[PDB]
Amino acid sequence: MITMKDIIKEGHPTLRKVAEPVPLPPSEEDKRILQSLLDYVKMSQDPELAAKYGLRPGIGLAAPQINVSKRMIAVHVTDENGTLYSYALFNPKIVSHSVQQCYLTTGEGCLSVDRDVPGYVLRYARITVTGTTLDGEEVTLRLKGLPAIVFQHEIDHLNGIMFYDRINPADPFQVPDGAIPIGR
Ligand SMILES: CCCCC[C@H](CC(=O)NO)C(=O)N[C@H](C(=O)N1CCC[C@H]1CO)C(C)C
Ligand code: NI
Ligand code: NI
Repeated sequence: MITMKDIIKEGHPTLRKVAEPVPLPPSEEDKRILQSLLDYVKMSQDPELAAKYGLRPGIGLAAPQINVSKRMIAVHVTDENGTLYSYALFNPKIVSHSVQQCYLTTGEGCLSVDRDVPGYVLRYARITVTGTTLDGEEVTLRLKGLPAIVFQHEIDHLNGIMFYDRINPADPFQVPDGAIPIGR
């Protein structure tokens, strides 16, 4: 049961480290931690539960954000067609992606970053991710759009990368030729 007081903030060294892979089959404690990421993402999205326990809504979360330097991520997001993508994975990795990029026109926010950081965060429009689930299933997920963006954001945390690292340092709102802007 993670709450905002368990979330570390930008500046904490753990957020810039490369997380350690998780030995499989997982220990009961590593399963507990991964499950806890997924439960926080789901719960943070019920505004009543968020207010009750002091959570901030997130559509994804990575172990390093609660100061656990291990390769674990959770994702719970609905795409533009109304389809839910809910996952809790050990050792996720993007094995291939599109050359074409996309980005949210609103920019991105991070639970560990307490301040408006303006600008487009460039992401691949399509990706393929492998990982192992809480029940030992090895999955290969072909994702696009917002779900693909969320996976890139959480996997980035496991490599010590923050979203603003992918914002153009010269003109944050540079419009990339051919890139898909996402935002209605
Ligand atoms: C989009 C990629 C980032 C998704 C994950 C983050 C939460 C996080 O820091 N995970 O490590 C989030 O929910 N960010 C939210 C976010 O950026 N929103 C959520 C809906 C889509 C986008 C707003 O444009 C903010 C509002 C807290
Ligand atoms: Ni590549
Ligand atoms: Ni984040």
